[PDB]
Amino acid sequence: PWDFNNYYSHNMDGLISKLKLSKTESDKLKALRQIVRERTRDVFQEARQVAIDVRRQALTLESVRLKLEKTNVRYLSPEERADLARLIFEMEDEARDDFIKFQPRFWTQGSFQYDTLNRPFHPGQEMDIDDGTYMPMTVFESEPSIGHTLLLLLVDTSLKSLEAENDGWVFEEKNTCGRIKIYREKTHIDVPMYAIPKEVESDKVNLALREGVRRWSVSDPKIVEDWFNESCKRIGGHLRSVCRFMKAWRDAQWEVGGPSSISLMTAVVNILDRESHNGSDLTGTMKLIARLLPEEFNRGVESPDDTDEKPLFPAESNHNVHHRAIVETMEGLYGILLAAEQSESREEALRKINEAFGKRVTNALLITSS
Ligand SMILES: Nc1nc2c(ncn2[C@@H]2O[C@H](COP(=O)(O)OP(=O)(O)OP(=O)(O)O)C[C@H]2O)c(=O)[nH]1
Ligand SMILES: [Mg+2]
Ligand SMILES: [Mg+2]
Repeated sequence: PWDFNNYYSHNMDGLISKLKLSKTESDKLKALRQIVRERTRDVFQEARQVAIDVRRQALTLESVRLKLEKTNVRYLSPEERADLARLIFEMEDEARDDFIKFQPRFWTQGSFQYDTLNRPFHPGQEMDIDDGTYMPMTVFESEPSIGHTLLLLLVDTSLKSLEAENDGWVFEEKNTCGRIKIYREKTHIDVPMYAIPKEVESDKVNLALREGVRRWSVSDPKIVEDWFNESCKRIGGHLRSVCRFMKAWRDAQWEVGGPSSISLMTAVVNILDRESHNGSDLTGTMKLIARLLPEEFNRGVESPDDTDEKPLFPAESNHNVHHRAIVETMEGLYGILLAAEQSESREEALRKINEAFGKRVTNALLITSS
C-alpha cells in the first residue's frame, strides 16, 4: 500500500505547504487588518468627539446628526445616521464617560491567531481574519453600560466606509459580526464587537449580537484559543496539521457551508485525546480521524467553552437533515483515504486522495510505497 506522509508534509510541494501561508502572504493580511483597525479607530474617535460636544456644547439632536454627517457616519443609511445620532445624543452620563475616556482595542481571534489559517481553494472561497473590536467600559452584572446598537453601528460605519471608498470591498452583515469582503485579495475580515471591563475576566467579555432577541452574549474567544493551544501541547504539534487537513477537506467538499472549523477542531482533539496514535504517522493518523469523525458528530460535539448553552453539533437523535448531510459526507472520507492507499498506480493514488482534499498537491512522486 501507499504511504502519504510526504504527500501531507513535504516542504513547498506537500499539502501543508499548499495550505499554510508564507510570511509575505501573512504580512499582506496584517496590512489589510491594519486598514480596518485604523478606520475603526477613526470612526470611534469621530464619534467620541461628537459625544464630547453633546454635553459640552449642549447640542441639539439636529446639530448631532449634522456633525455625524461630516464624519464616516455619512456612509450609513439615513435611518442608521439618525439612529446613531439619537444614541450618541441620549447616552447616559456614566456610559458617555466611558465612551469618551477609552479607545477601542483590537485583538485577532480564530485561525489567524492560533495558526490554522488555510489558503482558499474554490473560486468563491476567501481567507478568514477574525479581528475583534473591544470597548473598555463599565460592565455591570446584568450587561455592559454602553448600548450594543451604538457600538454595532460604529463597526458598520467603519466597514461601510471602506466599502464605499474602495472597489472590491463589500460589506456583509453576519449574526455575530460585521464582515468586509476584499475580492482582489480573496480575503474577508470578520469584526465581532466586544464589551469588556475598564478596570480581563472571561466572564465579562460580552459579544454584541446582531440578529435575534438577545443583545449580548458572554463569549470570550480567548477560551477557545487557550483550549486549542493547550490541546496542541497535550496531543502534539501534529494537531495543527490534521486540523488544517480536515479544514482543507471541508473546503474541498463545500464551496460554502459545511461543518464549522471549531466543531472540526473539537472533534479531532476528542479523538486524538481518546485514541492512541503516532503523530509522526500522518497517513495512519488521518485514517484514524476519518474513521471515527462521523461517530464524534453522532455523539454530539460539545463546545470547548462550557459557558455556551448549545453544543457545537447536536447528538444524532437531535440531528436535522442538514446535520445528516454533513455526517454522511464525513463517512465518505475514510473510504477515499483507503482507496488511495490501495490504488494500483501512483498517479491513481494522487487523484484519489485529491478527491478528499482537492487538487492542491500535484506531485505524485511524493507518494511512496509503504
Ligand atoms: N464558543 C464559540 N465560539 C466560536 C464559535 N464559532 C466561532 N467561534 C469563535 O470564533 C473564532 C473564529 O471562528 P471561525 O472563523 O469559524 O474558525 P477559525 O478557527 O478562525 O477557522 P477558519 O480559518 O475556518 O476561519 C474561533 C472561536 O473563538 C462557536 O460556535 N462557539
Ligand atoms: Mg476564522
Ligand atoms: Mg470568520
